[PDB]
Amino acid sequence: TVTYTARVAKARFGGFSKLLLLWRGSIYKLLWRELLCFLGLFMALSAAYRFVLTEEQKRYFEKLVLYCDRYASLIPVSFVLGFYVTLVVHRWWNQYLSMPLTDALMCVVVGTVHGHDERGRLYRRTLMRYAGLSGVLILRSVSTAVFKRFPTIDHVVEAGFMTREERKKFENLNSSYNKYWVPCVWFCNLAAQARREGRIRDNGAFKLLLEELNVFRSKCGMLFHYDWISVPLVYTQVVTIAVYSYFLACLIGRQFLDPAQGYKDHDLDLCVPIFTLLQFFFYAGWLKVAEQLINPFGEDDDDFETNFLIDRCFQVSMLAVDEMYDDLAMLEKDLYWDAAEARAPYTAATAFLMQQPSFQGSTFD
Amino acid sequence: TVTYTARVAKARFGGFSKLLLLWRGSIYKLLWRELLCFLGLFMALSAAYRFVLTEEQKRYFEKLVLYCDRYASLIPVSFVLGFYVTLVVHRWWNQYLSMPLTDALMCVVVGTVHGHDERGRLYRRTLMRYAGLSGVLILRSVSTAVFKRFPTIDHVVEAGFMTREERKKFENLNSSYNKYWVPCVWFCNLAAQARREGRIRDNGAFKLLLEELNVFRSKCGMLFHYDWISVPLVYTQVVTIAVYSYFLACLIGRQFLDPAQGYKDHDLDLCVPIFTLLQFFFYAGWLKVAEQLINPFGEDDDDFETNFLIDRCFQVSMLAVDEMYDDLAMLEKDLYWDAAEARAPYTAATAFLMQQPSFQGSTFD
Amino acid sequence: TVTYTARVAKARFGGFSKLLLLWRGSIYKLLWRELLCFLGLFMALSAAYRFVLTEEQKRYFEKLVLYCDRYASLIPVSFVLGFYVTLVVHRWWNQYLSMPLTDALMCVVVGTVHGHDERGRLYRRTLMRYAGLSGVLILRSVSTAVFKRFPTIDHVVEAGFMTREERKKFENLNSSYNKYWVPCVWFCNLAAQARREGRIRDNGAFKLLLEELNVFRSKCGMLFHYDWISVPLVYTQVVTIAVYSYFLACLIGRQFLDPAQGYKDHDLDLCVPIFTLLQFFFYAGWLKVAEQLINPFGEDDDDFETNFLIDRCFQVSMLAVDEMYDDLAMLEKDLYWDAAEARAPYTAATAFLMQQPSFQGSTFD
Amino acid sequence: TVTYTARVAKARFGGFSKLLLLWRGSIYKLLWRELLCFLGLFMALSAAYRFVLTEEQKRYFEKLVLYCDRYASLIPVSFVLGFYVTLVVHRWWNQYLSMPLTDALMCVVVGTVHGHDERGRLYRRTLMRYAGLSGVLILRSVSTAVFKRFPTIDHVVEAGFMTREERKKFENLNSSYNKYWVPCVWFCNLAAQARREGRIRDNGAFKLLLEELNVFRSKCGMLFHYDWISVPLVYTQVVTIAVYSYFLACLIGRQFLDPAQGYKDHDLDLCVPIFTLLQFFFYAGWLKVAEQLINPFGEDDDDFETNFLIDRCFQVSMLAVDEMYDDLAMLEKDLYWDAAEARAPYTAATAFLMQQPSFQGSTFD
Amino acid sequence: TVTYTARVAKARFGGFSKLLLLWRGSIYKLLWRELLCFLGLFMALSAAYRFVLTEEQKRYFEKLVLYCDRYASLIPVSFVLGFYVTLVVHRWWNQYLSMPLTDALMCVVVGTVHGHDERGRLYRRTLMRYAGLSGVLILRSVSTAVFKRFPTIDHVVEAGFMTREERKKFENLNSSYNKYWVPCVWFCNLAAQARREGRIRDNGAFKLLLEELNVFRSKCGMLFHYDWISVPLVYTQVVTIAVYSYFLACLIGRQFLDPAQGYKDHDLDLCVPIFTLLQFFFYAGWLKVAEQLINPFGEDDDDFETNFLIDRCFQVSMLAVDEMYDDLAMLEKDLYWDAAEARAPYTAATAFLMQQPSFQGSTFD
Ligand SMILES: [Cl-]
Repeated sequence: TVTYTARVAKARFGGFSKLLLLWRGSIYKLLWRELLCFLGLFMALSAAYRFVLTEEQKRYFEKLVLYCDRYASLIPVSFVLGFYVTLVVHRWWNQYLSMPLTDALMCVVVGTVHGHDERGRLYRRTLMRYAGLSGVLILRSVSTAVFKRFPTIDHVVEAGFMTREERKKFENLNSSYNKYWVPCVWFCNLAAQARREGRIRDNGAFKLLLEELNVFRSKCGMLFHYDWISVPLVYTQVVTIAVYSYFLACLIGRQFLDPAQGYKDHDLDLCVPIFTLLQFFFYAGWLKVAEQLINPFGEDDDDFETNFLIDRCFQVSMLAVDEMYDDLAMLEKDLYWDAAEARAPYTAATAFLMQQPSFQGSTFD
Repeated sequence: TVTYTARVAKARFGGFSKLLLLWRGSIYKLLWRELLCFLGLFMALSAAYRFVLTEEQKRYFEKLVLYCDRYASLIPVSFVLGFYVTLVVHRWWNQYLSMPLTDALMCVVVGTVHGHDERGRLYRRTLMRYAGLSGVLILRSVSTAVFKRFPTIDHVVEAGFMTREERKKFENLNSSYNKYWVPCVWFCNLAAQARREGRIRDNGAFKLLLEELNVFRSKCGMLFHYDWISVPLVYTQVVTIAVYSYFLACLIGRQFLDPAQGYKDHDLDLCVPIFTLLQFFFYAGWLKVAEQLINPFGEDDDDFETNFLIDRCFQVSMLAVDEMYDDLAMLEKDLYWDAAEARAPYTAATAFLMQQPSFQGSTFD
Repeated sequence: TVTYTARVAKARFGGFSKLLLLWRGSIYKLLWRELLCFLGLFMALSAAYRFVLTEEQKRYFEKLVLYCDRYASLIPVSFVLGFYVTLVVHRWWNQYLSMPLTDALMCVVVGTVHGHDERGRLYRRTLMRYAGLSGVLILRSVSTAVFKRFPTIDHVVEAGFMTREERKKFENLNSSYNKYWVPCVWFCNLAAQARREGRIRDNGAFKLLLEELNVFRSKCGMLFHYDWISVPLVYTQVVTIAVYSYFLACLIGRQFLDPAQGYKDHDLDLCVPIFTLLQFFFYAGWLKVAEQLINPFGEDDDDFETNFLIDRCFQVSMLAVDEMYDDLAMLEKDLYWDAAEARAPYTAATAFLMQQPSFQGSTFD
Repeated sequence: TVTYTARVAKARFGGFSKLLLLWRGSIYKLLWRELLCFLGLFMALSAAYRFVLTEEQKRYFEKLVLYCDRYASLIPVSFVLGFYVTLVVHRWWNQYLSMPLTDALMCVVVGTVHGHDERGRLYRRTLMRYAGLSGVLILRSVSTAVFKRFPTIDHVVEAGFMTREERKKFENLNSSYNKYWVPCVWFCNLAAQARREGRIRDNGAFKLLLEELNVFRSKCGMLFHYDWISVPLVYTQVVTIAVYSYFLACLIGRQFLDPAQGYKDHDLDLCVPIFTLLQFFFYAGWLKVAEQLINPFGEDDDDFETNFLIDRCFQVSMLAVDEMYDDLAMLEKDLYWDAAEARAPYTAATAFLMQQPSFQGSTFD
Repeated sequence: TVTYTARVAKARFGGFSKLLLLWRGSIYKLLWRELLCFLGLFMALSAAYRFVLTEEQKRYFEKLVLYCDRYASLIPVSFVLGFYVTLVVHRWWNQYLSMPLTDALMCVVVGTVHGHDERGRLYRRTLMRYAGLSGVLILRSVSTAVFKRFPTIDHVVEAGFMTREERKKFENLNSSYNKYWVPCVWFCNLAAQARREGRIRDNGAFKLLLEELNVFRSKCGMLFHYDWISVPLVYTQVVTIAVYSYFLACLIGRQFLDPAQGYKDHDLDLCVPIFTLLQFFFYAGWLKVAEQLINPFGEDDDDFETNFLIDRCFQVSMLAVDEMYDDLAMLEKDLYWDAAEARAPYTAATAFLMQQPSFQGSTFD
């Protein structure tokens, strides 16, 4: 993920123009190889028209250039690109929200599974580790970044996500399908055991764990839906054909013709097609937005940081259910306990800006 | 389903252009018959203008060609196609999410229905089989792929989805409407029995089963909504009329006229309409995106694998509620039980890439 | 509802072109009266220019035709139509999903209200009849198809939806507003009675009934929201003005002028405006998509089958809570009870097509 | 609200053209003042060119007219208007759904708060009155229609929404923010009291009241979100600048030039710009769709009937929880109690239309 | 936030034109520096063509101007801007709804945590303060307005959001990730303590607190998702390149050429490009809509008032759970207790407008 949120906090004079100076996660990185190949074909096709062609063939070349320039219909592609890109951005934001996060699970686990003894801590840690084990097992199937970190199940055991004994019970399961769902069934059996043993003091507390685990498992099942069912291949090929056929019309249709011929609209030579190379940055770059977001789980710079999230989830969920289990500060009276209004102060950079009138509704003038 | 997710994990130089080399699930498979019929009508209409017509009729043919070329309004159709296609892709992704999956049901069933004896395993397996029976019964009504596998109810009994005794109770039900809902009522009676017999130890556990069964049944009821109510026929006919009337204007409006006539914009012969056949790949291919997704339950290559899902659901749901019922590994201390931070390692292909600074928020520079 | 789902299960050579041969629920049925009035005004305006006008008035008529042809701006309307139509299709699919269905209610009622005696069957049937009574009472207010079947409340009593005694309690309620909500309050009093009498054995079972009844009532309340608040009238008048003002520009701007005048672009006579009548099928037909879906509850062929749904709901909900109450087949061992994998067979038309490799994720090459 | 739902139930020959005859809630009411000002500036600018200008100044005026006619780019604005209008219609439909309705609350209150005595009726009525008090207090802040009915809190006490004693407790609350949330806290204290006193017989019944009250309060909190955060002002000013700068190009760019000058495209005089005034109805009317829906809570004809809803909610919620508390008709056997199929009849206008085949799925030919 | 909701309550003659007179939160504030730089480059490029260039170089300059005017393709950018802006407005409205609000939490806390003694008030106030502590801790990471008010954790302790003892337990937590989640774990331990001590009298009351806390925490977790994952940088650079390359074509392509040259479309001088500067207000202003909403948490005038919300939330949540705990007015009979219809009156400005017929449905003529 390339975060530039702090760069556009204000809307100043260099608002969005300053981000064109950025290289990491940018369009120039994604386009410069196709950009030199587009210009290299243009300069070769121009240099042929200046030296190697004859006077008969040049007049034939001139009529071909005016033919292709008519079929450079840039208007239509700007709809197929926009609808398709919006479809790709919609699946990409929804792939991010289906990332297996255990924050909802850990707040239930610390509040409902009980016990300061060695069995109380083991119930809670194993419950959070089973959630995180499924999260590794769904991310190693959809993320090549996660998969290069856990290429085998032995790596998952080495990482401590699975124990050697659990792997014996894992690999002796007879199923030909992906078994990321297996620690979720292990989760429901550990929660059913602790309810029977009274570590879960309540039946409603037990229902909450199974409610929030299925939310977790449906997020893992949603990442399998996106990985299996991509944007349909025909709609990807239809969008790519229209963009690349528009730049075949520009490769011929924008060639600089001989001024001594007196052609309409064709009498000026820039020797470099500046506005065609800028239109190339537009349309090939607009399509490269979809090529970058269609598989957001790789190793490139703007991709999701799945491995960092896995570390953040295992660290926080152990910390919350072991070190933070029933470790509260003593109940003290707050600083506005005996106050009419509870009003926290402002700093000197925020006092002189926030004397504004409080909104009460639009009918109170 | 044609999965090409692994082909676009990186955004390299051959980003989307490599998918134009793909044949299975592609646009060339969907279009090549209409493409040769479009070119065959163009070559016949051109060859008439070169040999069989007279000099009087050719001048009449020339004015007809410039007439039709004015009415080739490609701009407008690129809106009717985009809005209609987005409408078809929206119904198609939502048809996929309404697929009857039993993963939420099996995690509740293994955690709440109890008993290692022969009656405990029968309660749980019959509960998951009733869910899967409705799933076969809704998919044989909407999927010709599923229906060719289960053409009769005898096939469903042969497949073991229904028992002979249940079919007696099934076929003696007096109803003229589709009875896919029937094992869901059978489900609520089996769950009410096991709550009365104490296999379901809790009232909140009983409510969770009925909560998650109605989620399952509403997904089956959603697949009946899409099968009954398609994209409206008038809006399908309006989109198809505009695309096919645009290519009647191209069939005449793009004919290669006699250069010795000196017509404006009509003096060059390619003998094959290259940019009109590429525009045909655009607009007939953009419409063929909607024709492929309007009924995603058939046997074609990019359709949903409904039969594979039925096998995956019956196998996993038996495995989870029979072999995995109360079969836990022993509670062991984890590898980070006595660690301050729980930090799993990286492989050598992921260590040198993930030394990046951790995000703390955009206000912490 | 005109269902053509089975016609487009494959994407073959006659993909969408075969639906242009369809008459019921089609665009030709919705347009042919306006189409002959458009052509009849064109043929009258042409025949005036050929016989009744003089040579002075024809030259004045010619300049008016080139004036209107400039203002035939077909591009802009293709946005106002697409956004407005998408807005109408969005409300129309959401009007369908708010149809009062009792499937969620009947699965709770058979699982929670108990008793094989005469009082047990009466509790359950009256609970499902009160849900269906509200459903008739909301559909007779929004559907002229349902209203022509139940023009009075006497018809609802005759249909058995309301008893004569309930109508006494119904019509003596002092309220000036629509009372479709009244059997929902009758529902919550019947469920509160059976919980007090112990027919509902559980407090969590009681909460589930009131949870799923408010879902039902909110769907009935959603159909009152759409019936009261249509697409806003100004946005309907703005879209209709733009389409009809475009075809006033075509009625004059596409007239066939005298070839002996030598006008640019105006020298060819087809005597029938083929591409203008096809553009009329486009734009008047695209607007007729919205006119057909703006009130989907009538009697026309593509409208929702509300009356059929009412019969389907009353039949299934009586069958589920009376004949299917606690009528289970005996718990038998299934055909894969002693199997490692539970694998149902394929037919001969599905065996040779589904030997495909199972998807495990996109990172497992 | 101007309801025209009954006018478009069929799609007949005068489908949408009949709504152009409508005046109340229409575009002609919203535009006719700006329309005469547009035409009055056009007729003044034309009459200057015919009489007061000289022959030198007219030739200067002619070149200015052809300059502005080039910059009348109607295409681009039709995107800024469509996206912005769709954004305004999306917020407007969601402002309607956040209207404080008590139907979900009253069905829970009649089913869970108990008691036929004077204290039982007071618990239930005060619970529904506290919900309705917040609904008045949120609507008087966002609706000038509601605010002109309740300009002070004394008016709310006079209306009986608040008692004099509650207003003492209301106005002695020390808070500078809008206190519409205050009867919702009063609600949770009344429900907690009746659970302690046993009027609420169940803990699950108590949780349902607090569940459905927060749904009610979040709808009131959503109406404060829309009232505070409108469509952003810069995006409103960008859309308005583009529409009004297009009609400055039409005010000059469509002037009728002297025919004796022989200008291209400028030789015909209609003395009234018919197609420019129709384009004005298009673009100023399309923008007036957003100006009418951006604040839907006023007193104009197509605005929401908030005051009528407040009366409908207070009347129905008293009727349901006082007159309809435990007032059921006796449990009778229904008319299809001893029937195999329960089939209600059709009237003569619905019998001959609904002999259609029942849908069983698209795979059953 | 610049609220102009009260200015557009009616749709009068100065409907949206009056908002072009507004300065605070407007487009003129966001654009006037780029607008003078665009005009300053235009006036310098014009003044070079009038004085410093020679007659040879001016003829070369003239052909460059007609070259760039062809590539001023304003149509295509109006799609890339609309789709991208709609994407930015969609994330911006969803960033607002994820603001940490404690209204749902405080209604549960006052209804479920019990006790008038000093320990009862401390349980409730500390529960609402822990929710508000996370809300400060998530807003200081994403809002530079909130962060300038709380630059350190000492400021949070000084503000009374954290106690000195809690900060000891806060800063000794071993985690490298942002710890805004920490008082949510503190919340679940305080609620689990009060359930064990019987201040929470019910198990269902305990489940409701943990249900509504995870809703609160997921809103805080959603604000971290938007802050980390912005609009992708390539799609921001593609939109900015297209807008700025269009105005490089206008900077040259709209220059006023010498009239004595007789160029087509280039013979008129306004000495100020009025319609190009208005198109600049359109396209640079349409892009400045996205630059203002892409980071809505700053200090600019139309940004969200996060600091005001923090004060509003801490004040209301203390008031509701301390001063308003079990402080009800006595149960009185209401003003319509003995009335058939409960009908509140109208004022004189609302009586003469609301005699309209009550809607009963669209089928009741
Ligand atoms: Cl619950």
